[PDB]
Amino acid sequence: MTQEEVRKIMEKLKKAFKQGNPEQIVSLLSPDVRVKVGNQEFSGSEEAEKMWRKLMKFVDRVEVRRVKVDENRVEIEVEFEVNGQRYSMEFHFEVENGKVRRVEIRISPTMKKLMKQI
Repeated sequence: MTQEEVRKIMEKLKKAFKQGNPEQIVSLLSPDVRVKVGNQEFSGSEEAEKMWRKLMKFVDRVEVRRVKVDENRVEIEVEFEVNGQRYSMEFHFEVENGKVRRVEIRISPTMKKLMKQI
């Protein structure tokens, strides 16, 4: 995969987060996208859509702080507002064939308790 293509997906991802629209994200996901959140792993674009829709509907606002691109891997640092508080979580994407094959969501310790509700 070409870095220009990898950068293209990254822009759409950042656009998807900024818009706050779930529809843009699902189109980017592979049918068999593997999602890792801490010690828990699951797969499927349908099962993924559930938590992403639950997450973005939960948060009042969502903002992209930092973006990193290395080979086919794209890191997007995302900030949001919950309970009058700013918190962040990192989205580590593995991108293949114009879609996202694998996503790892690393979440901050302070943001690690209320998030069992996702």
